[PDB]
Amino acid sequence: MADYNIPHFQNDLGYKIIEIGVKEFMCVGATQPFDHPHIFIDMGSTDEKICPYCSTLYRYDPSLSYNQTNPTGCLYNPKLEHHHHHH
Ligand SMILES: [Zn+2]
Repeated sequence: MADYNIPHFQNDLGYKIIEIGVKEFMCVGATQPFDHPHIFIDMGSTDEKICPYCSTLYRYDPSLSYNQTNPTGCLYNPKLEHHHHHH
C-alpha cells in the first residue's frame, strides 16, 4: 500500500447490510465522538464485519471480488481531491 489510504464507502442513507469486496476499510464520519473518521475496520480471517454505530454490515462474499460491491454505488468516490504524492 502507498500513503496508507484504505478504501472508503459512503452511506447515502445507510443500508443495514453492505457487500464489499475489500478486507480493508475505514468508516467515514468526519466529525464524530469516536476517534478517527469513525471507526477502523478490518476483515482478515473474519469476512463478516459490521460497523459499530452504523448498521452497515460489511459482508465479504466469494461470489463478489475486489472489482465488485453491493447494489447501488455505496462506494465513496474522490472527484477532484487528488494528490500525486507530494514530497
Ligand atoms: Zn461507522
